[PDB]
Amino acid sequence: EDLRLHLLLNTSVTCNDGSPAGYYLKESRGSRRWLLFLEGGWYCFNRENCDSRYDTMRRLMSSRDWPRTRTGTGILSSQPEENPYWWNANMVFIPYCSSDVWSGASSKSEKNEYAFMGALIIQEVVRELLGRGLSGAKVLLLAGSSAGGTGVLLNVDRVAEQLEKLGYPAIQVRGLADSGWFLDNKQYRHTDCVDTITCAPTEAIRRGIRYWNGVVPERCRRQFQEGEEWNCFFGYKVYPTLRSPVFVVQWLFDEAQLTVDNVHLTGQPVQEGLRLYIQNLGRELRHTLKDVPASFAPACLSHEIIIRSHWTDVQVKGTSLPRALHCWDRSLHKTPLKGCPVHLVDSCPWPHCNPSCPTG
Ligand SMILES: *[C@@H]1O[C@H](CO)[C@@H](O)[C@H](O)[C@H]1NC(C)=O
Ligand SMILES: Cc1cc(C(=O)O)c(C)n1CC1CC1
Repeated sequence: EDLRLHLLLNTSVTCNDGSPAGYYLKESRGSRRWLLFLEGGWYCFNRENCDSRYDTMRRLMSSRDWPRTRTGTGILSSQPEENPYWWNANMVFIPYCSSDVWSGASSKSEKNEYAFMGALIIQEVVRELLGRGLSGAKVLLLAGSSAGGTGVLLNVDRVAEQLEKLGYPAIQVRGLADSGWFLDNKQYRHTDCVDTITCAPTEAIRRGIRYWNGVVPERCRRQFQEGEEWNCFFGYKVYPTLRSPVFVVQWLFDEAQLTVDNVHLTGQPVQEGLRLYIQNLGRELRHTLKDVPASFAPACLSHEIIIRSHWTDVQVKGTSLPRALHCWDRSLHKTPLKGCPVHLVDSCPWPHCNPSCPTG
């Protein structure tokens, strides 16, 4: 319990229910690296689904019940044993309380029951951190898992530009998107988009952006143009437009991807049709990562990675994620490094064909 809660001093930057948003902080004064981690936790795209999320997932919509401290785990750990990558860095955990994939900039009003301000939350956290040491940082790594991973892709360049416009050109802004690299593919079996689970990837974001007034990166916006900004929530479409360095971590068989595709791998037989579907999904994911030079994509069926305590255990081609991220750091001090790889994408075609996949 090393990270201390700070509620945002600008109380107009709010969680869904209007309570102040905020962040958890552990300073490391002998370090110029800052890690800002964006929590995940799905989203809600209408008043009905958000009302239900407020009833039984309230911490994802309100700061009123947040604990005063948080323990940093995984890449947020300060223990070298647990975090061989960035154990000495300044650590920031930003709770997800906007249900908007970190894309909203809409104040709650007489007209709107809920505020969706995820993008403004990130900007306001960054602004208040400047006075707490971030002003002297050498690297600001914006990281996130699941909806937070998509949040990284939607916000990393805005953070970069915010810091330039504020007068801090020296801070190198980078992104680490964990489990937020999704495919807008066809479902294995069609379900009507009623809720977050039974909703096709494409339909979910289309309703979402409208409901949150979601904003997306400018260059991507300008490619897909008006009405079609939902495209920018899918990594393989928004990533090529990003200016900042972004490392992508993505299971080939992400449980949340399989959920929105209406696939449930129990322990019972999988018939030819499901086998084909699952193998094609892994192949398409690989294809989208071919031109992402810094990436870690193991052939596993799993949910999320980088803040779990044993994130160090998985390897692709003999390299762990902490090592790959270290190599990525070195690559940014183009031409590949001897024995320090950064592009690590499994090629085998079925869940757990990588023996180091998390086991449960
Ligand atoms: C506080 O946040 C609100 C909400 O976006 C914004 O309109 C205002 O400019 C902010 N004030 C300061 C001083 O940053
Ligand atoms: C943007 C996002 C966050 C999550 C999540 O599980 O947090 C998922 C699945 N997406 C993709 C959306 C099309 C369905």
